[PDB]
Amino acid sequence: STQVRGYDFNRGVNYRALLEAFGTTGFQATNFGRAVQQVNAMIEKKLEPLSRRPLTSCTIFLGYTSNLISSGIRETIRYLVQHNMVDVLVTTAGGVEEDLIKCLAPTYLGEFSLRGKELRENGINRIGNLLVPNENYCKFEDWLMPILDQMVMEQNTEGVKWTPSKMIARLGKEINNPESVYYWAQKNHIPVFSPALTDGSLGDMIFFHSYKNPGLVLDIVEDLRLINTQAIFAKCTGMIILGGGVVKHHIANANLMRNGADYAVYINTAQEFDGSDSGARPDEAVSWGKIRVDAQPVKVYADASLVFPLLVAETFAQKMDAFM
Amino acid sequence: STQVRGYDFNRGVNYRALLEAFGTTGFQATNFGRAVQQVNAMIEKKLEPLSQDEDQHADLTQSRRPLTSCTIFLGYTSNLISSGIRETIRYLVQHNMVDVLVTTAGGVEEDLIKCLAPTYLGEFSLRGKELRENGINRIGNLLVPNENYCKFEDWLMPILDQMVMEQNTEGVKWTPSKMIARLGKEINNPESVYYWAQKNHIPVFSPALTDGSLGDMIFFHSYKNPGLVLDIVEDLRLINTQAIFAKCTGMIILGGGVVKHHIANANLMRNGADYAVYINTAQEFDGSDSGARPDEAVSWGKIRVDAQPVKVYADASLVFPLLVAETFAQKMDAFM
Amino acid sequence: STQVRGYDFNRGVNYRALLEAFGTTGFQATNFGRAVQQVNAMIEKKLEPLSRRPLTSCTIFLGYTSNLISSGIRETIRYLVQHNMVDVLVTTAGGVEEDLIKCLAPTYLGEFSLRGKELRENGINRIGNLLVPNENYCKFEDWLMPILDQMVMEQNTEGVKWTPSKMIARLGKEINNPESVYYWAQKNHIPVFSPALTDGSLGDMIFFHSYKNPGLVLDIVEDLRLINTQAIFAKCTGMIILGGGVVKHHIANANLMRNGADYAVYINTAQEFDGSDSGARPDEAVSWGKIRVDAQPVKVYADASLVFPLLVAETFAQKMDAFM
Amino acid sequence: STQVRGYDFNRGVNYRALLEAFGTTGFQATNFGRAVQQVNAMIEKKLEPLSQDEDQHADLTQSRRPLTSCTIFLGYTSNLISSGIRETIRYLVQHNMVDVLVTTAGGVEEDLIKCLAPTYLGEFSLRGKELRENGINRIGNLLVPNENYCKFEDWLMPILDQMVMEQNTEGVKWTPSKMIARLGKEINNPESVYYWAQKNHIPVFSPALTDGSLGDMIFFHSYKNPGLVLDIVEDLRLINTQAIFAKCTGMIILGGGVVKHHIANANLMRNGADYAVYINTAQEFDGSDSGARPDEAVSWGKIRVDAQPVKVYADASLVFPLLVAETFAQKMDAFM
Ligand SMILES: NC(=O)c1ccc[n+]([C@@H]2O[C@H](COP(=O)([O-])OP(=O)(O)OC[C@H]3O[C@@H](n4cnc5c(N)ncnc54)[C@H](O)[C@@H]3O)[C@@H](O)[C@H]2O)c1
Ligand SMILES: NC(=O)c1ccc[n+]([C@@H]2O[C@H](COP(=O)([O-])OP(=O)(O)OC[C@H]3O[C@@H](n4cnc5c(N)ncnc54)[C@H](O)[C@@H]3O)[C@@H](O)[C@H]2O)c1
Ligand SMILES: NC(=O)c1ccc[n+]([C@@H]2O[C@H](COP(=O)([O-])OP(=O)(O)OC[C@H]3O[C@@H](n4cnc5c(N)ncnc54)[C@H](O)[C@@H]3O)[C@@H](O)[C@H]2O)c1
Ligand SMILES: NC(=O)c1ccc[n+]([C@@H]2O[C@H](COP(=O)([O-])OP(=O)(O)OC[C@H]3O[C@@H](n4cnc5c(N)ncnc54)[C@H](O)[C@@H]3O)[C@@H](O)[C@H]2O)c1
Ligand SMILES: NCCCCCCCNC(N)N
Ligand SMILES: NCCCCCCCNC(N)N
Ligand SMILES: NCCCCCCCNC(N)N
Ligand SMILES: NCCCCCCCNC(N)N
Repeated sequence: STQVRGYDFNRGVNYRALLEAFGTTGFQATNFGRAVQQVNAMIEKKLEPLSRRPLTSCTIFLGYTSNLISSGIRETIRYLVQHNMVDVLVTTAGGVEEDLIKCLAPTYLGEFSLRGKELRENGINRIGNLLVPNENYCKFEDWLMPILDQMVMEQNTEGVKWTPSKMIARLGKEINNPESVYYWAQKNHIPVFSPALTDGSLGDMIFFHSYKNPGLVLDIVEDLRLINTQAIFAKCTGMIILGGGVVKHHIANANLMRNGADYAVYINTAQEFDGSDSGARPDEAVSWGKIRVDAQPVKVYADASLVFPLLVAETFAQKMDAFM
Repeated sequence: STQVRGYDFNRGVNYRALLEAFGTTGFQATNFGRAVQQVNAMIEKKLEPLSQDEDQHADLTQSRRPLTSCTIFLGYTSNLISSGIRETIRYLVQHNMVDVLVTTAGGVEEDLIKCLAPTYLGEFSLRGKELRENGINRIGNLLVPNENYCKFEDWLMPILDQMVMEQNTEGVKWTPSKMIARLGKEINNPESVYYWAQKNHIPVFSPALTDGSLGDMIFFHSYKNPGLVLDIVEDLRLINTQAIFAKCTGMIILGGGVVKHHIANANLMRNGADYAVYINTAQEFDGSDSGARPDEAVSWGKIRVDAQPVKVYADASLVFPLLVAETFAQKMDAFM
Repeated sequence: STQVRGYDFNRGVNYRALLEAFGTTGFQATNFGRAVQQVNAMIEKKLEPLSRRPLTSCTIFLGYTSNLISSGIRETIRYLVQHNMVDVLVTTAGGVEEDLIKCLAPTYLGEFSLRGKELRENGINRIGNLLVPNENYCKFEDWLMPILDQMVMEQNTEGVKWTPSKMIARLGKEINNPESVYYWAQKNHIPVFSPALTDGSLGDMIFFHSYKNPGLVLDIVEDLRLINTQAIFAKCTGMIILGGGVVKHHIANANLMRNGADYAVYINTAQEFDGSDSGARPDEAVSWGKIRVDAQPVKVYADASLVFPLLVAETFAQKMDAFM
Repeated sequence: STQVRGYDFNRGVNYRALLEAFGTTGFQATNFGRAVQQVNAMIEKKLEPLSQDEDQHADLTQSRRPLTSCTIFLGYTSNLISSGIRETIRYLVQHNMVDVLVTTAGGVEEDLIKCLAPTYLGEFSLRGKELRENGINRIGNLLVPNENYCKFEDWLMPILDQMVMEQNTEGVKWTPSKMIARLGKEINNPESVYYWAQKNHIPVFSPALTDGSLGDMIFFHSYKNPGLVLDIVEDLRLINTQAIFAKCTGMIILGGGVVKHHIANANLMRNGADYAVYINTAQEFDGSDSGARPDEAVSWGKIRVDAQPVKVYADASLVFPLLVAETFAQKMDAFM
């Protein structure tokens, strides 16, 4: 029986102690504490001694919505991928393309209230309280077109059967920049799944390109086999899912194929009342077999832009020595 | 300047008057009233004849669906097909009231499965362990027996066999929309959304069609009968061309995610939708595309600067049937 | 085992049938259906044959946040009070004052996005997507001051011991206008509780008045006795609570005094994750004894401006004959 | 123009740098960074000396609390005292870092009760029937035993007897703030927020003080010892005068409801606060005062037009300790 107690600033400011105190603070602070414990359990299982990716004792799936790549959480995710701390990525199309675009031009801070008419008149696109100039996408187009030319050529003459994961690996290799999530993912043989890869600017570009160079095919069937087999052949699995939608369901349903994940942490701002998959508590997933009945899953109800860097500080970044 | 005033029940339960009074009630009631006006504007435009010039341009797609003065995109999250909103959507599709559907994979498969076995009412709080032990799957406060998916497997597997054979011997290049049309034709049931969609030449887009039970089945099927391809590139061309060659467009988007962005992004290709109504429970603060206001879409060119879009912040299970009652259902005579 | 099924518009548009179909539609539509059933159960219990208010077989407490009086839900609430359909009102201070102010000057439709600087420069105050001109409050001041003079005089010479409920009764009598909730409440001997009655424009006015005419006392202790005894001596109780905060807790805690309400319907947009009383599910209230263990309470997760008029249409307005 | 960039953990776990990087991370991380800046602006102003002219005007209240160049109002919902945020608030009050407190009744009583018995961790999903049967009360994912309130009754009843006697024999005119000061003096415990508040002459306002357990006790007490009066009118004068005679004001408001409006409305009386930070989980769509953006308050004159207020959309149990770490705790030396 753990008593409720907050951090006492009469101690001064020890940030480690402050973060530790979340566990006994209550409400979502307590859930954050539980999430730290669950992610540390995944890491410790992964470090136990026992696709071209070599198996470890715990396969960790990391999912995140596209806007988190628009955000500075791009840097957090890149760090985990760079150091081979997770095994599978799932993100929607924006989450792919904006990582690449950020190697060409930056995204800027703005405000949620900025009016669309005036932004559009000035060639600026709004993402929440962020701003992306039109020119960023012009640079993306210039960079991407010759790559898409090569991909079509390789498909039609070298027998390459493109899927989203294979395209994402290629784009990461091409961007050739260590600030990029997907550069690191391909270097470290971490596959990235994104079944609706056409839903975004990369889609726009594929679309425009296809009238100059028809023929590109992106198959989603083989990518389903690939993600599901990552779960089926795992010794243990953990799911860390930031946001909802496709990224959440796709990871959770892959884990249904092994009769459920062993560990699970959700950080999202959705709620159950609307019947949404996004908003479903981890315990809904237990009814399906996506999370094992004996698992102790955790959801933090919060914006991941606040919570994820703190979670990484207290988990993966603490075990940096073991990952090298 | 409009004064705030709610419906006065001293007048009795005059339902039409009650619904009209939402417009002057405030908060989301007022946004509902605005949504009714915006959808009625789409419908009024749709029923306007095409001039010679407009007909020429609108006829530049290869689809055999007859031309109207307003191409209406209807998007909905999968859970809304789990819900009774399935019946609302089916009605609109049955009577050619909308032109393009976008839904995620659950929103395809569960329409088909509901022709085989029903979904039941439950409660949000039911615990997963006991449900799993009794072979019941939870969708919010709804319940789907394991047996529903067994029936789906039995129905679907022979269709998947035919699809692979048609691919390999007849050169069929499958995409999600083509598969959804075929599944609708196969289910052959007037209670099905997708039966009516294919019958009425209304394309359905679902670029992550593998994300659900239909995916499970494709996956298992592929080990006995390998090589089925679902191309998403051709389907991107198809949805975007629906927007590009429209005289006007309206978007009616229930929920967020892929369904919302995919429709809105198609409309960027024509420099923006003329009309838009969002009904969703998302909020902007998290930076989500789901929670972005219509005015964010204006910055991108997905909604015209001159448009007067509306978002209703509510569960669509409450709002959508009311919206349809006051809009499409009022003009049903024109659609027959 | 009830099957999920929505209203079939091939029937045409029968609004009664459409509303009935919410029950089998799922998510919050199903909760709305359950709410209709629970409120009808309250009404039917109230109509069973057995403070100056005569007891009925079910005492119904109606609570609502202040903004719902800013809204057109003012008209919905007024109707119920006018016809003696509920027994006790609880609202916060705005919910009192704006009912009175609306008899003097209207509130207007606006938009949530309107900027504060320009509104303030034009003498307009924003309430969500509503607008209240400064002049409305000038009219309120002119109307209220001579009443406050009388109240002080009655306190100091006729021994009147003012409380929020007594003040609200008096203001209702004074406004003398059948569009007013509180005019009807006092006419029908329905008490109104508002322990923080100073938190709003009526507060501002009491504050300004007190420097011209010092002495007014508003006691909250006697009003606690009054509300709690409404619950203690009831044969049965029902709670209908629109929104959260003081209005929700105050009604629910009164019902703790009788060991719990027999029926309960919440309609609010709050969520549990933040630990808020506003967001607590009805089942939290069961742990306290505020709702009986054998009750079947219902929460609808929605804006009451949408849901409440529909609920009244299917419940109280259907039994209009029995209430006359 | 500031570029979006998150903290790079290749630099190691440098916590100060990690927290500073929230400002360029986007969404609510950026709003957190803005809140840190806004609170530090309040603190910097507070530590600025009062000029002769400013001192004269600021000294026009009867309170004996020493004058500062920025009067800081701290508001919090009751549940935040149920939580460990009680410790965060106590620290600020202990060291005279804020000037006026506003909380609802739970936020008073539970601070006192925590000196008598602890609150425990639980879970949101725990069912009410079984909790009730075991004499346990649920607050979100926290748990309070029945016995805690028995202990509160035993402690409080003799104090209520003294208060009634002082009213009737010494002419004491009780208000919520005066009662809260007395209860703080009586609890006589350095872990208590209200012990420190009364010691440091920080008034606490709670106009619905009867809405909770303290109310329960007053109610039961009144049948044995009738006639206790709690006047809310005098307390309105007292809070509003704190704003009217301030050189500058800042508002730090955790959660919504009475606590938020009461602080903001007091600041309308001086034509608006100079600085404001809201941390709450409410949204604007429902028309709620709780969910109104800071810019709504600008229309009323509760926040100055020239102010740059900030709302962080998050559970304060996560955000507030981080905010304090980066603001008040950094300047602790100046407050001693
Ligand atoms: N930058 C972009 O957002 C962007 C760019 C191009 C394309 N798109 C397209 O939009 C579509 C929908 O985007 P999506 O599926 O990535 O998610 P989304 O933005 O629709 O979010 C889905 C849900 O995830 C949760 N969520 C979102 N942001 C969160 C946060 N910061 N913290 C916690 N929870 C959060 C919310 O509850 C939200 O409703 C995708 O197909 C995507 O490719 C997005
Ligand atoms: N029945 C199912 O929900 C189901 C079944 C199988 C697969 N899936 C898969 O789950 C994935 C995610 O589902 P999704 O993208 O359809 O949406 P989702 O359920 O994740 O919801 C996305 C957002 O839409 C909004 N929303 C959801 N329900 C709403 C309602 N009733 N009213 C208003 N707004 C609402 C919410 O803000 C939510 O965060 C999809 O790829 C889908 O195929 C879902
Ligand atoms: N018009 C006004 O709102 C107004 C005017 C003057 C004073 N005030 C003061 O503001 C203070 C706080 O206001 P409050 O306590 O009345 O409530 P609030 O507006 O703080 O709302 C509390 C909670 O109730 C729920 N809620 C609000 N509106 C809702 C809706 N339309 N549908 C469903 N749920 C809803 C929300 O979850 C919200 O967080 C009060 O003391 C009041 O006197 C308000
Ligand atoms: N422990 C308790 O909660 C408790 C105990 C006894 C009595 N009560 C009574 O309940 C009534 C209502 O409580 P209240 O007015 O203190 O607020 P509340 O709990 O009703 O919350 C009001 C709004 O504040 C916001 N909020 C709540 N918790 C938050 C968090 N952790 N972070 C960010 N925002 C948050 C939410 O939007 C919420 O709707 C009061 O009169 C109080 O005395 C409460
Ligand atoms: N193998 C298919 C799994 C489908 C799970 C769908 C869960 C949807 N849950 C909500 N919409 N709440
Ligand atoms: N043509 C590409 C359009 C991409 C739009 C992405 C908008 C994302 N908005 C958020 N608030 N996430
Ligand atoms: N008789 C006093 C009852 C106090 C109940 C407080 C309940 C608070 N619940 C949350 N904050 N979730
Ligand atoms: N001096 C009286 C101020 C009253 C302000 C009320 C603002 C209510 N705002 C909402 N969004 N409810």
